[PDB]
Amino acid sequence: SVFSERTEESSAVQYFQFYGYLSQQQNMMQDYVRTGTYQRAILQNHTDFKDKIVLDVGCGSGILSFFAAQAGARKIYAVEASTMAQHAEVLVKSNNLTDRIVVIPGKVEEVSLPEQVDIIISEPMGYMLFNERMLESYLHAKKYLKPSGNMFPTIGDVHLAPFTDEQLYMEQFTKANFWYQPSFHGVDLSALRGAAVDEYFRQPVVDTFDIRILMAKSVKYTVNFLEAKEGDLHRIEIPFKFHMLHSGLVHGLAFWFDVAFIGSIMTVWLSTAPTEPLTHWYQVRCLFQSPLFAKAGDTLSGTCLLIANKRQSYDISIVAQVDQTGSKSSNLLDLKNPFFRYT
Amino acid sequence: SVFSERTEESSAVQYFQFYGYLSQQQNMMQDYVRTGTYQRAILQNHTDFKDKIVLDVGCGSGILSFFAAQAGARKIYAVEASTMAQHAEVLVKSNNLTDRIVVIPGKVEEVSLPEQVDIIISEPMGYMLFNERMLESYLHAKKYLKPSGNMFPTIGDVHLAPFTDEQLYMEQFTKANFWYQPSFHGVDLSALRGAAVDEYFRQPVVDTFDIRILMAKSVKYTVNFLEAKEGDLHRIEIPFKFHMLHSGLVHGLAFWFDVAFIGSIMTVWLSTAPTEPLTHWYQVRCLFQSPLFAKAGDTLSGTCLLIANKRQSYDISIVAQVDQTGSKSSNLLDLKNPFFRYT
Amino acid sequence: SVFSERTEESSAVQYFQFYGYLSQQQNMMQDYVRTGTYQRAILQNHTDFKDKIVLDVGCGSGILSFFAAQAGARKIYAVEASTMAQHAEVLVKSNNLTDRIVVIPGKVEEVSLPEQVDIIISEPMGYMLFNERMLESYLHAKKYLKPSGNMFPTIGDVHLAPFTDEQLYMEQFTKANFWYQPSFHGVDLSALRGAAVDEYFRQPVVDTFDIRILMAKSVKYTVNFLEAKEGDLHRIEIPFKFHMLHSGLVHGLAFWFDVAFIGSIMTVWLSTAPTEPLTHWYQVRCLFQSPLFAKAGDTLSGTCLLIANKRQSYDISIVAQVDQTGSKSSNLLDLKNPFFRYT
Amino acid sequence: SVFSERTEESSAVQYFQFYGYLSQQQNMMQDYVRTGTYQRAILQNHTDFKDKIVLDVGCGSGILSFFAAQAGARKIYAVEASTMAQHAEVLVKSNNLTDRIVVIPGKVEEVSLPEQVDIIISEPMGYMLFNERMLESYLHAKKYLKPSGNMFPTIGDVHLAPFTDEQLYMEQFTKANFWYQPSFHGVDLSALRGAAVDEYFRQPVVDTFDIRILMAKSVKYTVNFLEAKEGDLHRIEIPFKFHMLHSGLVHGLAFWFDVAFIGSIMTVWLSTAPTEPLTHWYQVRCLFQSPLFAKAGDTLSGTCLLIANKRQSYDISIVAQVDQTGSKSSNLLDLKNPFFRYT
Ligand SMILES: [N-]=[N+]=NCCCN(CC[C@H](N)C(=O)O)C[C@H]1O[C@@H](n2cnc3c(N)ncnc32)[C@H](O)[C@@H]1O
Ligand SMILES: [N-]=[N+]=NCCCN(CC[C@H](N)C(=O)O)C[C@H]1O[C@@H](n2cnc3c(N)ncnc32)[C@H](O)[C@@H]1O
Ligand SMILES: [N-]=[N+]=NCCCN(CC[C@H](N)C(=O)O)C[C@H]1O[C@@H](n2cnc3c(N)ncnc32)[C@H](O)[C@@H]1O
Ligand SMILES: [N-]=[N+]=NCCCN(CC[C@H](N)C(=O)O)C[C@H]1O[C@@H](n2cnc3c(N)ncnc32)[C@H](O)[C@@H]1O
Ligand code: NA
Repeated sequence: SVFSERTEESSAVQYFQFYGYLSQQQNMMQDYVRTGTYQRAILQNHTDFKDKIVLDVGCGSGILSFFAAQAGARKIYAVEASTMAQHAEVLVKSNNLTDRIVVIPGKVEEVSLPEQVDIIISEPMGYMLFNERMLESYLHAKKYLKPSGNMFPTIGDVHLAPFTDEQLYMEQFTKANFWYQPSFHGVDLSALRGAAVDEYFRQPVVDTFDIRILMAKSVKYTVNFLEAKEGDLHRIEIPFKFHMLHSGLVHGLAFWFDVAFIGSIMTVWLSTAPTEPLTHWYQVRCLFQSPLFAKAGDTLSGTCLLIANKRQSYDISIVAQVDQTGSKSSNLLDLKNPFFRYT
Repeated sequence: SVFSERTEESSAVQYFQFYGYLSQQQNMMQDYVRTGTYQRAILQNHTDFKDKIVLDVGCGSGILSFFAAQAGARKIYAVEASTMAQHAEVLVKSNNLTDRIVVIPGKVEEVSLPEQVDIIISEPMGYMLFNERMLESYLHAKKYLKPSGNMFPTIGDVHLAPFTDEQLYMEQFTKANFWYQPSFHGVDLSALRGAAVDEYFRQPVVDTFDIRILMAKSVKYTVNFLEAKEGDLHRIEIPFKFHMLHSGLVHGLAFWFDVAFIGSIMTVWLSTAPTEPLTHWYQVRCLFQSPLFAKAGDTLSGTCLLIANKRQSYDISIVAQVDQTGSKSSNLLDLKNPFFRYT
Repeated sequence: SVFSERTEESSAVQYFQFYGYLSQQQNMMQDYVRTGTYQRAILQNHTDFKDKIVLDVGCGSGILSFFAAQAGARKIYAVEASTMAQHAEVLVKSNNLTDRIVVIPGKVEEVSLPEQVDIIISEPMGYMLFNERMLESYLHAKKYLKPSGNMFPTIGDVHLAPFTDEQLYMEQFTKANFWYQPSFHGVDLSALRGAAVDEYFRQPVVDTFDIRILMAKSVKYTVNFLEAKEGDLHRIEIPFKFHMLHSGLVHGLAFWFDVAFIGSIMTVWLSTAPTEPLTHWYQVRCLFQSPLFAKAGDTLSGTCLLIANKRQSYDISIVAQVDQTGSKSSNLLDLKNPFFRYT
Repeated sequence: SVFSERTEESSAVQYFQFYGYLSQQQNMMQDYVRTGTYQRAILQNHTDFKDKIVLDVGCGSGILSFFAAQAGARKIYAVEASTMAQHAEVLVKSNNLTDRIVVIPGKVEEVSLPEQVDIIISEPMGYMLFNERMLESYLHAKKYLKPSGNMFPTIGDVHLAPFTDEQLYMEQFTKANFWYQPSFHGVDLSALRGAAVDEYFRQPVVDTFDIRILMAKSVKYTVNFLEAKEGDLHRIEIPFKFHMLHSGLVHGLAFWFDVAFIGSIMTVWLSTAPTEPLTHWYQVRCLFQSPLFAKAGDTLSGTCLLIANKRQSYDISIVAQVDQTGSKSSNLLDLKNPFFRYT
């Protein structure tokens, strides 16, 4: 299958074991912003669902399918690969919806659907939008979508912006300098200080922050799920040119994302921006190895390159330079192993 | 291989990826009780190491091998399966011990050692002692041990005792009660209330607690690492009979462990008991879905059964009953998925 | 008679037996807020009593009749159905008011009065205002009222507001959890877990609380005793629409009431609101079996339905929903069987 | 029926309504002394039950029947008059004992049982043992007992003892003196002070107390349930002659009771004495209207006469005199309406 070919079995087992727990589903369901915004998107666009055929990619507990049913859907195919599928089936029965919701256990890349659908719904967003690589399953599911079809969400925007945060930056060295001592219980650890530094800096930092640390207006990279193909997400190149609003040291790039549900009646937005109420996605920060000094009015230009790996994540390569000075910085990050800093 | 036959590949990959991070090594090394006690055990029994051949099973960063070198070992074979093996090599060179410490990358079940050894050292204890199933690698390594050889640690004691803690019980029930709702965003979840309770109550609670919650003197189960065989750890049956010292509700069983290093010069103990300074193992509690009432003087009897699974952990079945009343509680726990309650 | 047709004799016997005790009369008289506010209402409106004919419905000890006598009433007919009527007569004689207070033993629905009256006084309010169904006797007594006559109290307001109180909810669930035990002295009780939850949650909680647990401004339901008929109190339907001021879990609805004495000289209010000094009515809370999550700005809508029963009480049906999400809770309560939660 | 003839319906309705609540059943079941002692008496006398026919009078939840089943009874008839019978039926099914336990809804005086039984079990004791008058149903049930049959409990002992408690005695007047004021809000209440005193002294006090208030060895009145007739409980005359152990003022009589289960293997005692752990029966105290002074060694003689009434209770007539001084005191009390004073 397309899924097994892009994924190490080891990663997949862990991934679907994770989503097999009711507590994790609960975690997602109790994110009011997420769940409520999906419900609003679906219900306020009832004409996109009423008496339509629907596909729910990765239904988990099945909540989105129930929202589609509330909006009047004729038939909902709810596809789910973890054991949560058996729990979803139990809820479909106890809510008297077996004639309208059909739970299909398995991977959307491997199961068979009996008919084409009018609309696809899913919640495939991970950290930085792309983490977990579920967007590829979502786009893959388009093989079942009528030419007339719609996608909820319809588009996804990744926002990038430079930030300054001296304490976050210094924390890394404070942690790594544990290894810079000549006699830890009689052992000289210092030879591993460099490797410890590299490791800490390879971790994206998951948490939220005050918007005042942002030093320029964000740049946006848009994915149109109606047009995009799977292959488009294997290599993501995000060029950027920031016009600095404040003078100072840029310690890295902050990432967040929006998705939009573009229905017949209205467009509904779900945002994880630091200006918005907090979600279980928080925001993501990637540090530079070396901070860059920029004056207000200067331009910070470069590229963020995301390369998909078989651990259902991305290798992140960020290169930035201040155009007025030629000062340059790189970093390589592994999105699979983030540092959860939120307290 | 003996390891691959008892272990799911998915589990092993993740497992050895975890110990591949320097930050985790740092976490472990910075448990001063652990590191300091190991060093004390080794150095105060230096005559057990002087001019001897040593095997260090799962050396990680290599700290125990360095302690064995400090104690005068002639040769130390340091076996490690994760990528940490390459970092250990760097420390062996920068500490000028290439003539004494030999890092052999790989699983102890799969490598070949050039000679038999006088002593085996390792730190194979997980949560509740047995988690991670590293004790089996440790015992497996005995094929390289001379008939007169020693093992550090030499024995392990598991301690069990009944506790009362309404707040913990209620904290978990509060989480499970989510699945009781008859109309979460218009969806009836209650059909999964039973499944949710089961899941939450399958989580061992890892943290520390005040010793005043204990309702009887603890019971001891001892494993002698010098005499025990690998196969002995596939099924571990721990009988218990508590004489209740206080009247009240027993909400579950508390678990901790001691290990002893029995050297020629002296015996050194490493304890994770709640009467002792805290370690990174904390203590482990298993909750009952329904507490048992017992009066002072009553007897609380039963068995804690551990069955090894292929995810490098154990399925735990705890059965306890008040002998005078027949009030009985059975419980199932998944040691692989603990609730870390320390903040 | 109207009383016997709407009342089981079993309830009536116990009811008038209760009020036959001097200790209960004492308990009520020592509610200083009640007694003081009544005296103040009557004396500050002395012109509504001066040389008037008065009917006191359910005089008990006769205290209100004495207030009416102090205010200059020409004649007071004091109707009382319990044996307390003989004690009231003793007080009338020892206070030398035989020429102004006439005790009429019996039920107000059954006795015969020699003339029509200018004003009716009573204290017919029970828990949640309507409990004991004495308001119907009070309204029934209007058959004796001259066309322009007055009533003290004149109007009653029921106040409803949503509250959050995890502690109370978990206390009740904790009590119900007894019936969840799978081996109580060797007996499985869990088949009755559902019934136990229902029973416990059918109890209104009588007590006071901090006003900060309220999550929205209260809603008002008004009964005008001058206009209302008996039959109006057989089915009381109270619609509500709350605008949530705080985000959180709504565990139920809080109830209290105000009554107003609208006299010629001034209007005097008697309040049992939690913002006011405590009375023997306290306040009443009705728990949902499952709490509802609402965010600030959401609207919580529904109905509180009170159905009069033959046990001199009401069956309470509460249906509430968060309008933005469809999250819904229905609940049934037995006002006859309250849980008195005190010190 | 015998029950209907000795009980006014109102009392019966309230009475069986009371036991219709799971919370009340729970209250009784959670008395560990009571339930544990019954379980012990039954199980430790297993030869009295194994392969026998059993009648359980007023089974409530059915707990005693289950104990009889644990002990090996062949067939158990569980008679229960309140609605609790439907709940007992549910537990019989869910414990897979429908083949052994038959639930019979109704009063034991009114139902028809098919066969004679080898043993009758019940828990018919109320306050002062005799309150609620359920012992008469217990004795009535002997019409179904084989001539060689047994009764569990087999005997009941009521204990009487003189006490001194200045505070309690004084409390009565402190409460009654509320009425002794010439202007309670302008009303002279004093004419009712005498009636108020009389009322308070007619109430037995239910609570526990320190055994140091007891002034003599208790006197015992024994009822042998195997020999006794129903009619023996209509009028209970308890003569007493106390030998004073301490000098002081006797303010009244304290009451408690024991029951004994006399089986083939052993005799098991259940005690509600103040020297024993507290039960939900507490103890009962009845005041003298006038305290009696007694010297150590003096004799306090007289009679306690209990007269059964139609409210499923007793009128209590106590007459006492100090023989050496001729000092005499009496009181008459209504056991149906006790004053619950505990904490
Ligand atoms: N951070 N975050 N949230 C990330 C979203 C988590 N989750 C959403 C759950 C539910 N829709 C809800 O909104 O409540 C995704 C689910 O999709 C499943 N799933 C993943 N891939 C596949 C696949 N290829 N075929 C079938 N199913 C798959 C997973 O097992 C998950 O259960
Ligand atoms: N909680 N806790 N602490 C549990 C102990 C963690 N850890 C000890 C680390 C080291 N002592 C140090 O502190 O330096 C276990 C290590 O052994 C390795 N390891 C596991 N099994 C094998 C195997 N079969 N063959 C080779 N090596 C193996 C792992 O990779 C780890 O590196
Ligand atoms: N909760 N609360 N507080 C509510 C307290 C109510 N209580 C007020 C006592 C009096 N105001 C005082 O304070 O002195 C009611 C009395 O009216 C009598 N009464 C009830 N119904 C009838 C009836 N249909 N016909 C005649 N009399 C009746 C009862 O027997 C009581 O004695
Ligand atoms: N403790 N205590 N208080 C006194 C005991 C309360 N209760 C014990 C409950 C149960 N056995 C247990 O041990 O849990 C008595 C029950 O008997 C019933 N009952 C009363 N009289 C009759 C009658 N004449 N015919 C049928 N049944 C009757 C009542 O309805 C009660 O349910
Ligand atoms: Na030992």
